[PDB]
Amino acid sequence: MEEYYMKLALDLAKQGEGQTESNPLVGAVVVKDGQIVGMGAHLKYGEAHAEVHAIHMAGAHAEGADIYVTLEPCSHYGKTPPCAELIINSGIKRVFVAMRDPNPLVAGRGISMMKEAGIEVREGILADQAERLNEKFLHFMRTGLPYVTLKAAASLDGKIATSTGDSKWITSEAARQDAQQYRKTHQSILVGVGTVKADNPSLTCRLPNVTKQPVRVILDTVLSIPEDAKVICDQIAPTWIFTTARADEEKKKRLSAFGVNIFTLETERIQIPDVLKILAEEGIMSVYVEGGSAVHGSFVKEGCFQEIIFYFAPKLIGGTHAPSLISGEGFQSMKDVPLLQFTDITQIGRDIKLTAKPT
Amino acid sequence: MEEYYMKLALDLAKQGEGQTESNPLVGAVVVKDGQIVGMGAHLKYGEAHAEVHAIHMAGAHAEGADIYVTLEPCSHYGKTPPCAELIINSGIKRVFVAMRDPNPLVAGRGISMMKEAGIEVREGILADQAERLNEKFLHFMRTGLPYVTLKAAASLDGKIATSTGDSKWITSEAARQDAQQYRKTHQSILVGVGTVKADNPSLTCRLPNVTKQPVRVILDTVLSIPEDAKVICDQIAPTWIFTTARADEEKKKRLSAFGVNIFTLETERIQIPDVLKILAEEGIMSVYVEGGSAVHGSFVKEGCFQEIIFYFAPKLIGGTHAPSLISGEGFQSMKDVPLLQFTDITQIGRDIKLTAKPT
Amino acid sequence: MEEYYMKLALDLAKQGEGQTESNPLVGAVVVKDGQIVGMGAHLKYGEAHAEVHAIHMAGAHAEGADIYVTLEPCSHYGKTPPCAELIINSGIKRVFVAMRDPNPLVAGRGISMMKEAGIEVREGILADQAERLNEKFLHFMRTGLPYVTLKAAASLDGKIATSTGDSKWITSEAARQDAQQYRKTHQSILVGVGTVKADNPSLTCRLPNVTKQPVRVILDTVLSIPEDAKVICDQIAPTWIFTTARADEEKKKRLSAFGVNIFTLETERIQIPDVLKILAEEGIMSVYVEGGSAVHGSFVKEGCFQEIIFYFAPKLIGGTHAPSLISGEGFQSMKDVPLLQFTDITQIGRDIKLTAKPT
Amino acid sequence: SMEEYYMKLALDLAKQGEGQTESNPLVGAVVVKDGQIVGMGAHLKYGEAHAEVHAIHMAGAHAEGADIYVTLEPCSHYGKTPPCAELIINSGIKRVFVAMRDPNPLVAGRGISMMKEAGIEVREGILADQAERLNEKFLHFMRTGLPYVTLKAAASLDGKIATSTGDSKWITSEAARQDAQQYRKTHQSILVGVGTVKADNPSLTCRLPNVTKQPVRVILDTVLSIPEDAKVICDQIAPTWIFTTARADEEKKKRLSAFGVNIFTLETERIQIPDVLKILAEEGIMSVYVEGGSAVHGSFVKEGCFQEIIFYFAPKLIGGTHAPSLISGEGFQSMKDVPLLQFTDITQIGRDIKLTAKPT
Ligand SMILES: [Zn+2]
Ligand SMILES: [Zn+2]
Ligand SMILES: [Zn+2]
Ligand SMILES: [Zn+2]
Repeated sequence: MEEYYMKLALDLAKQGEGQTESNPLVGAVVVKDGQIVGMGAHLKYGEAHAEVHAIHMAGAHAEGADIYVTLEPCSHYGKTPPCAELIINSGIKRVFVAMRDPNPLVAGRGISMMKEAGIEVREGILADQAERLNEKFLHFMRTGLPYVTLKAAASLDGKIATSTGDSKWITSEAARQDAQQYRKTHQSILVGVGTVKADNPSLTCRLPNVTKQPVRVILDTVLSIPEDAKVICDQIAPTWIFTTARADEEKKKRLSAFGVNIFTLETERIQIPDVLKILAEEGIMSVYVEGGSAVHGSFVKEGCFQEIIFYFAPKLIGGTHAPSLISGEGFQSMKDVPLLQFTDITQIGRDIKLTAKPT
Repeated sequence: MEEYYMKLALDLAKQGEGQTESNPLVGAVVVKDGQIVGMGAHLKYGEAHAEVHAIHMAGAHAEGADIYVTLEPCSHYGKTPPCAELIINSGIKRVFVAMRDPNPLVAGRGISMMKEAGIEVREGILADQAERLNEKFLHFMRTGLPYVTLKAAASLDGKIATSTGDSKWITSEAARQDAQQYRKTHQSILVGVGTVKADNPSLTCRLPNVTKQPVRVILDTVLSIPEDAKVICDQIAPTWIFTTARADEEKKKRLSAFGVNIFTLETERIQIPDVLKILAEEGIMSVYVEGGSAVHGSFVKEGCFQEIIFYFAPKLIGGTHAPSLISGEGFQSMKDVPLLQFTDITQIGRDIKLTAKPT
Repeated sequence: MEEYYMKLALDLAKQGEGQTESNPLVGAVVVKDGQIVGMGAHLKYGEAHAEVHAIHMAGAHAEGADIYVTLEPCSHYGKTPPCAELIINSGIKRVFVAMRDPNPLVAGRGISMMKEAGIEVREGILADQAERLNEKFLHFMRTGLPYVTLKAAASLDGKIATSTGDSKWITSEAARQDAQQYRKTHQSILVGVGTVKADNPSLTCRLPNVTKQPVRVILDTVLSIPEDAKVICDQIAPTWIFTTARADEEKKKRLSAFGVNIFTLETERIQIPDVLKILAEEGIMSVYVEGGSAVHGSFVKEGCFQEIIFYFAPKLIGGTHAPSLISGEGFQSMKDVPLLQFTDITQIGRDIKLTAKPT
Repeated sequence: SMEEYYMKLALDLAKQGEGQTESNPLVGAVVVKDGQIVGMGAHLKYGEAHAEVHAIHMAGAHAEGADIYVTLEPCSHYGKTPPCAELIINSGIKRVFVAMRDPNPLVAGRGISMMKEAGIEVREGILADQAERLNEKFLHFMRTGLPYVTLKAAASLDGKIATSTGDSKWITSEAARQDAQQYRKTHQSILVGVGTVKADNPSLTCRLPNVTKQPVRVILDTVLSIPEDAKVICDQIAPTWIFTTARADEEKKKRLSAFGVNIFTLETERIQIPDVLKILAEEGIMSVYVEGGSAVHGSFVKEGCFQEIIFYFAPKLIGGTHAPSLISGEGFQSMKDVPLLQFTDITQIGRDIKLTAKPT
């Protein structure tokens, strides 16, 4: 029954998905005498928290009630009093919290704050789900780096194109539509300039109700990207580029005029660790990296990914010179190759989608 | 009811799986006045036929009864009256054959012999399930070529080793064992010399009572196979090598005196269709190809395979110069890449096993 | 998409489940620029409607937004502005109504108030689920008659006690426990006096979640009820008795003193249809009929029931003279017995619970 | 797991005899040598070879040093040919896997001892539950000297068999009627009171596609009220036994027996069910499908003579005091004396729900 309410809490949180920007999804339910008197979710960025909505709806009923929150109630004093304080003042006598704040400086602070007012606090109810709920945000807050998903499509023998660079019909429309879901769950989409030169993709989210568009991140060492590429001309989504000092100043000017934001790194080669750090500083908590065997090569090599999703088509492309899924340096001994764990196997249309994660 | 009995015949037939050597599995059910009176199956190589068991069991009831057979009764008047005849001298009024004999030469001789004696023969019953029953054997008879299965193990990104050649266990123990099952359902095992010198394998069917070791076939362009390797020596299983005219006469003679059957090809490179033709001449109905990125490439480019089985580990190897699954020429244009069809997906331990087939 | 939003409103609606008692369950979700900005449900009797909670949570985002509502917004003027008014006063652009207010008069009057304000009203979105959400309330408003549920317990052979009146162990504590639930989802509990004179029940919901005891209705033609019965003295809940002119005058007086409500029908025998009409006029929207095989017999003969619930135990009583499930007259010819339809057949403990509905 | 696999096969082979073995139990057997199946057999015909004989013959010399799986204990008695336990010993079989022992407590384990005496390893219990399921009725009769009894009836949701005027026209569906006909095939007899014979004058014959040797028709009488008019009498379609008593007209007793109709006479004015079943259990009958008469069903119930209850409920309410109920007659006066049963199955058929229950 404690789970029944916490589950309601989790379902409520889900209604805010993609309306909170970088803020976590949170659900709150106020139960008084066995009756649901208030429900809340965090629906808009920089706007009221779930507890604020749930408490207000509860009105006088908050007095003596219990409240279930999927994430520890904030405890810092900003423009308005913190939710833990809001709870204290409303008269709630018991609080059920799924999980603690991910920040080490904050964790337990709200909890203790409320206990210190008489309120009884039980923790852990449906933690796993509370976890999956804000998985990207959670990882971002705990490490300070965006959650990275690498994705690629290949033939059954591991090729992403023939020896002539032909990749027409390697993935079915069904697989492409299924992959399109990640363009909605990540804040940015990333590829190397090679993908732009070969495929000239828009890299946009074209799903049903596609409101916001993710930031398009291109890795372009020498700034050799075609000035007429969709990513530079369609204005559909923000476009950011990472180059080095070898980039041409006049070209940067022309592109900035197109609204492209350019980040010039101080190294001679682009370091994925550098770009991930700069994206986090910009508030990008997630990256859908979908292209360039070499780009995928660096992320793997550096160990900078949390999820790897490969789509395999029932086809065999020959190839000594056909390009494989992951290129670059790679690991030399089977003893140094990290072990992943298949997290999922799904058939989409005639293709098979395999998803795996580290450790 | 019609299909019911034939289904029983089929279930009986399967009980002979792996015990009949090169002979086909067959089931027979005698039904009299609406009651099952006889049942039979081919259980052992060179022994009684399904019809022979069923007729005996049914004894006196055999007269005026129906008989359901999964495969057209034998016709040759060899050193014992054939089953078609045995069905006849027994008083059986009606025969239900599921399919005709695969040998385009005899196909129908049985049906006719019987019909040309008063017997009512009706074919087609569950012919579909009967095709499944003897898949490999039927392909052999229908095409005159051995049924081929390609098998390989690889990382999730399609490498069969690191850029160092380190094959040091990509796939898990559990996956190798599942793979062993095939050395048991194929009359031969094939690999290029490359595999011989790198693993000096036994290529033996090291599972329970095999009661027969498969032929070990090796593709050796120049006959550079080491004369100390297990396949040459160890006298455990027959070992056939295919080579070209670059082979040394004395090496060819030497190894021949050790029981090694050497076949010489008058072409510059070994041509897969030729190797498959010669093997069918020698009576080999199926071959399990498991070694060589290049050998697998030849079978794929030539379209010479009936089944492909890939085991993917939860690992990423990387490196542009790491050997991929299928090497060699391969297809240059995606419009020429044949569409296959996933047939099965089974997780084996921490590894995934994908199996697929043509058209 | 409207589907999704209307579904959300339904799930939010359920959350009020048995907490609004008389009031129906309504869910409200306000959408602005493809984003959910408001969610509401009717949570307590006499309190804020669903639309109110939703609109308040939406705040300024309500302007030019859409809103989904499981039930036509009220137009009730007086103690507060009707929700139909709050909707336009908030600047809502379009409203989606799942179904209209079943109250004959009020039907369409809410849609109109809004339509004449410029609001584009669209209806019928998921009218199916929204129909089952308030099954009893709907029926009561559409027909003017309380929703009726008949409930009984019996042995597998259909007897309700032995031929000596013993019914000590018919159904299990679990069935009797599952039965209790219905004592809370109905505004009233109805029984003949036979039940009171036989068992002298309290007819109260014992379940630890009550805060509003249902009306205890006793059909007592000649007013023979034991004056000292719990139903008259315990005064834990309202007790309404239906009699006729054959009731002793002084006795009715002594009973009313205890605060019991006595209705004197004008017919010489109690007519179910009349009792139901009167119960409706008094506000009672639903009645749970537990006792009297004869009372059940009358409800069934008149066709005055929306649902039938029988608990069957794995026992056989037998007995020509043992009492059956349905007493009274009964139908003379099979051609005249109405056909019901099984709606649910779930096992409760060692017993089987069968539920059926008319036509 | 491999062992269970072979016993599974043995059980599936046994089912192929489901058709005609008459009173003989259904048995299966498979012989395996060095990991290969070499012999399969089942009891296919009443009076003919046992599953073991078939399997052992089929195995030939492979029997030597082999294993054999049998769903039932190999017979050990001496008749016209040697018993299977003997055949197994003589063929050189090394070990036997027996699902369950023989039913007849007078024969139970005798075969096991014989083989064990010859040094054959006997492992028991593999898939015993299923073997139990396989010959459940036979298994009951052998173990109780009594016929397996199934009671079946159809009624309204409120447990009525007809309205207060006797009309029972559209009581249960055609599907349920159809599903009810199946049982006339798994039972050797169909029991019904004279009340029924005169009521609808039924054939009580099995129509399901494929039926050999029709089931014995048993009528529970008293005053030999059965109208010579038709059906079970001058409808020579199968046996029609009749249990009667004293007040049985002397003239007609033979006037009927003149066809092929049997006529048992009991020394009581009350046809006592337990007596009837014992007679049947004597005449080789092993199962009875009682379907007619609420009083008839009541008799069996009070007496506690049933292993299965199958009631069909139609979504209808007939109501009415005086409307006939499912089970009539004596019955139990105290609830403490009502046997607790157990529901074993809830199947929906057409618009009707079919409930089956079994004792404790
Ligand atoms: Zn907060
Ligand atoms: Zn043959
Ligand atoms: Zn309202
Ligand atoms: Zn025997």
